[PDB]
Amino acid sequence: VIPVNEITNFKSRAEEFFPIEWYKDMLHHHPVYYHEQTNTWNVFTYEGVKQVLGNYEFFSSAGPRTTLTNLTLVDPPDHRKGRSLLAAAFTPRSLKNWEPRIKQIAEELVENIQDNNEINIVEALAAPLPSMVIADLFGVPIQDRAQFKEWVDILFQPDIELQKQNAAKEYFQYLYPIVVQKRSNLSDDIISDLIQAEVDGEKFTDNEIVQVTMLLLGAGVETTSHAIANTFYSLLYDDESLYGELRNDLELVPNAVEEMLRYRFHMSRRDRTVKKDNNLLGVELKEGDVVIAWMSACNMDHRMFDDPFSINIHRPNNKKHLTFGNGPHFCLGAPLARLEMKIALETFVKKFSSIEPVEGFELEKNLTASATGQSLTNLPMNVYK
Amino acid sequence: EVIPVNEITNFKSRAEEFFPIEWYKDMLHHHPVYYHEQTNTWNVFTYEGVKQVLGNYEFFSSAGPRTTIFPLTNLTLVDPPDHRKGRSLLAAAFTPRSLKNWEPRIKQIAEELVENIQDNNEINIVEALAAPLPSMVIADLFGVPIQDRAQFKEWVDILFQPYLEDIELQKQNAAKEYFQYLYPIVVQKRSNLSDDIISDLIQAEVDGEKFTDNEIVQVTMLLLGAGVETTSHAIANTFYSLLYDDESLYGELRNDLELVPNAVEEMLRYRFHMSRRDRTVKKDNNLLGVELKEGDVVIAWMSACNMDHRMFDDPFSINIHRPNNKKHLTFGNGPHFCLGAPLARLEMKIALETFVKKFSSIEPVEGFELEKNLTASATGQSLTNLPMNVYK
Ligand code: HEM
Ligand code: HEM
Repeated sequence: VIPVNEITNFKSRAEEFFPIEWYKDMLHHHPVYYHEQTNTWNVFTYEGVKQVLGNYEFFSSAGPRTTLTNLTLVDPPDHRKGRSLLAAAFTPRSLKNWEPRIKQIAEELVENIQDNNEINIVEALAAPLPSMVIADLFGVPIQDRAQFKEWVDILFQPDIELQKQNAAKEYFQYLYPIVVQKRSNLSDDIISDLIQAEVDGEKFTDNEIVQVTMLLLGAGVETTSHAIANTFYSLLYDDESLYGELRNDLELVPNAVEEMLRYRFHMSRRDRTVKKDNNLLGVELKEGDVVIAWMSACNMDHRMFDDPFSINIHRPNNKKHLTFGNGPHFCLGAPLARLEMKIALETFVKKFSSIEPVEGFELEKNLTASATGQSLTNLPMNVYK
Repeated sequence: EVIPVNEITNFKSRAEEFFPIEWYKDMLHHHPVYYHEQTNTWNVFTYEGVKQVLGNYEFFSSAGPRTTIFPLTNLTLVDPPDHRKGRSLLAAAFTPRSLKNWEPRIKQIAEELVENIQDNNEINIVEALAAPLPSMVIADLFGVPIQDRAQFKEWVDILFQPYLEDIELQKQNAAKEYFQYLYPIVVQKRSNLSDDIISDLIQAEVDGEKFTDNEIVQVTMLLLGAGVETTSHAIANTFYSLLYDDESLYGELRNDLELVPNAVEEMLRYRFHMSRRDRTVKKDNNLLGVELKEGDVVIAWMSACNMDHRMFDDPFSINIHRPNNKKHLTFGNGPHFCLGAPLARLEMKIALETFVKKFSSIEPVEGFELEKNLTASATGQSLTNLPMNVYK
């Protein structure tokens, strides 16, 4: 495993939460940057990251160093089978029917919020929504969602390591009978979709489906909670006028969501192992070289995004950011995350006329380590009707 | 505002700086264009990149507040919109005619030095040939009277030959004595045009303008600083390579004397370290693969780009038969290309031919330590002495 912390070498939690100064330095002085201590190549330009992520002919996901069942360590010469099987659960049809179910879960969370005093938007919406939503789309029976939610909070929400292997044991032992039941009772959920999915005649087995669900929870529960929490932090400490714009016209939420993914999702970075000699990045890369594509950095590249260090929900090409990746490994749950963010934002802005930060908030005292870097543990705010 | 290049390299021994082959490898492979935060400089190591920086005057200027060194008279800090006048005036002294007439005069000086070397006994080719030859040669082409060359040689040894505090006052006294001595000579030569560099600088005219007596003396001081020490360095490194690199090279040169030009050109590619010139960015561009803004300083490492496998096949090995050895960038590129390049090539060839023609073989000395015989210089580290045994 690659210790990415040595490449950045931050000396504070708040800097890692929004590494805007490091992004500037690396975009300006080290577009392609070899790090001697980790033996890794680091790319920050939009064109460079797009090459690394998309061009599978030269950059492989299968590699010793990392930062039909596991489609994240496989390349297109075999990736299509696992990709197509998993894509059958995320068709435009399923996404269309998930809007009222996700919208309904968000109503309970927003209707529960009353002002009176300061609220914690992380515990009240940012953290519970992805967990409650993914339990719904999995088809977990309603009477077990509490226990399911508890496992997900231990696994993917920030001795601790022994508590996690007991959660993994309980998860696999509980969900395997569920997958067996659903094969004889096809409902309208993801597990039922993974069962009947067929590619090249092959299908998933019961044991393979349980692993796949564990891959989806790890891929779109914490990252979605992070994006929702950062969206509210930006609505509080970045552009003050943005909230009033969203409430004047609710139709601007999709643009606001897409701009939060470009500007306020840190940090985004995936590795690729070089499979063929080339100088496609401006340096001579040999086979076996590890290249880290920094996407949260390339979303600030002025060669692609005009005025990149400012928030602008009217920038016409905000959707071409690389927070969801590029190429064959493009995020399969990207439309779901976009729907979750829009619904959580729409339902919130429709209720409250204005929001205001809290007096004594210190960013450094409310951050914890996470997969992307640093995540808000809580986010106090005052809300008004 | 001079740039301390030592912080970019940050060597931990003199021997590494004398032949930084491992550092070149890392930078060619991992940092082709390398921004250094402590000096705020861009560093280029690729052959194609260095050729852009050195040659493309439209974007890279020699006139710049920051320089890596320390009108019509100093043509090295000026750009083509004005560089042409000083260049042409100085070029009138280095025509193909003068170079042809300098061969017998340089050949005679090398004979004086080689017959003096004497047969058996270990010799120091730095004291015996590498150091004295460029000083004696440049005095001849300057037209310095024969009875005054001894004092002239001493001034050059203090100013441009490496070796507590007395040095800085000893050097400013040498420059003072130099300018006071040479000004009457230039006045005399205006009425006695001979066949030397000072006579050519007198009769030189560009755009109708000419040099004045005070301006010509400045120019001669620029030539001594530009082609006396660097040439001594190249000759000394050639003999070090003949001793510790390719053992078979000396016997090959003696079988066929016509290979000396190839040997000379390969020593300039392989064993001249370190070469580096600065350029200040005059226009926003991405011609090197990075976003360069106006006012940025770019250092073109030429001794490094001579090891670029994209241009020279098998670049880390000595090969005097490589067909493109002459495309190295040790003499620069573009409008500021070294004006004394044919002279330096002639001096190296003549010093090498005259030596191998006399001695059948050379052998290094038992207890030579490279680290104990190096001193600081303009290019990095220079040999103070180099013992060798000569035979036949
Ligand atoms: C803010 C939310 C999200 C972000 C930033 C995000 C980010 C990413 C990125 C960058 C990739 C590509 C990795 C690479 O190219 O190597 C990816 C892949 C993937 N994502 Fe997401 N994701 C999010 C939400 C979700 C959700 C809600 C799901 C729901 C299932 C999901 C499931 C997946 C899967 C299965 C893959 C692997 C697809 C493949 O490798 O072919 N993600 N994600
Ligand atoms: C091994 C021998 C030599 C080497 C490596 C060498 C190297 C160089 C280089 C690289 C430049 C260009 C620097 C730039 O682009 O800014 C230069 C310029 C110059 N050199 Fe040499 N040189 C050598 C010998 C000589 C000799 C023997 C003379 C005799 C007068 C000489 C006189 C000059 C002059 C006048 C310039 C100015 C050219 C201009 O600015 O247009 N050099 N030298």
